[PDB]
Amino acid sequence: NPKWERTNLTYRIRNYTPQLSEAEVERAIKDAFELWSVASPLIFTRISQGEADINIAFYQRDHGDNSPFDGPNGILAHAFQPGQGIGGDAHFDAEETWTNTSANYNLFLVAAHEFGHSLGLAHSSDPGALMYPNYAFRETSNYSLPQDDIDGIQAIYG
Ligand SMILES: CC(C)C[C@H](C(=O)NO)C(=O)N[C@@H](CC(=O)O)C(=O)NCc1ccccc1
Ligand SMILES: [Ca+2]
Ligand SMILES: [Ca+2]
Ligand SMILES: [Zn+2]
Ligand SMILES: [Zn+2]
Repeated sequence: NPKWERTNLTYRIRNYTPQLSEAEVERAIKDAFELWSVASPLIFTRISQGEADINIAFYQRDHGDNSPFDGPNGILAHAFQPGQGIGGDAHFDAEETWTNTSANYNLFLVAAHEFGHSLGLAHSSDPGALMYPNYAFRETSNYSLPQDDIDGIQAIYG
């Protein structure tokens, strides 16, 4: 079971999507990390350049990691489990319609999901869990981590 042996982790948004403003992209990512932060001992710090533990980027089709995106819809994003280098990093399919709304696909929800993987969780079979394999929109204002996911991170760290 890979896990980070450190609690203050850094992240870097290497690039953006034109769909949303840069403040909106940064807010989606910030709040997505807060979710896990309030149920665990992890603290996330944003760096603007440099080698962060978790890199966040928007890429298209082939992007040098042997797991290419597939265009609009289908696979939305992917993350790597805790570890060195590529470990912990998260990529979003630049070919998607990324939103701030109920319209497909909400960057905050997808981000929150990916970060679970970046922290070491696997997919849940509970349809109400964030770590459930398929995307579903849920209200995001005042969003809080479903109980199955809390169980999940707590079982890893504490
Ligand atoms: C390539 C594998 C790793 C699948 C990938 C994934 O789980 N990202 O971690 C993914 O793109 N899953 C899609 C599945 C789909 O087409 O619906 C998804 O919606 N991921 C994001 C998601 C899942 C559950 C809740 C919120 C967001
Ligand atoms: Ca896709
Ligand atoms: Ca990394
Ligand atoms: Zn990738
Ligand atoms: Zn997933």
